[PDB]
Amino acid sequence: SMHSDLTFCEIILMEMESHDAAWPFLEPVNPRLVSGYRRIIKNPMDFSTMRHRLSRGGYTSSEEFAADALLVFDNCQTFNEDDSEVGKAGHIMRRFFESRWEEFY
Ligand SMILES: CC(=O)c1c(C)[nH]c(-c2csc(N3CCNCC3)n2)c1C1CCCC1
Ligand SMILES: CC(=O)c1c(C)[nH]c(-c2csc(N3CCNCC3)n2)c1C1CCCC1
Repeated sequence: SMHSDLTFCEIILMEMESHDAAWPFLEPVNPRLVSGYRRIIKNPMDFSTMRHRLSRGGYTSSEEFAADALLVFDNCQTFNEDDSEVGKAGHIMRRFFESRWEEFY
């Protein structure tokens, strides 16, 4: 299970999931809603997957957690146009994450 030293990451993830721009990223990108995603995106990532990995002890370090968060946003800017709703959401959430992270780093 998660080590207590990573509780600040747990909270950051919780706060990201509650964000108004979080809706595209709560669950894995859904093939029922869009085609060709995993054709392009080699390592999908989403907040639910991160939440379970963190809670079960699958992140040894905060940097691995941060790498998966940045992966959510990097995938988003890879697949989506910047002026699409999901693309704009990704830019918002990246700013939110980096501002939360810099309180600690
Ligand atoms: C391709 C992509 O990068 C997406 C991300 C990170 N997210 C969502 C997305 C859009 S709508 C939504 N959801 C609300 C309903 N319940 C399931 C989740 N996710 C997408 C696409 C799926 C449809 C078109 C955009
Ligand atoms: C329900 C669903 O599977 C969706 C798909 C295929 N696409 C969008 C989608 C793309 S953009 C957008 N919104 C802009 C206008 N009003 C607020 C929400 N919803 C959704 C929902 C997720 C919550 C909102 C609808």
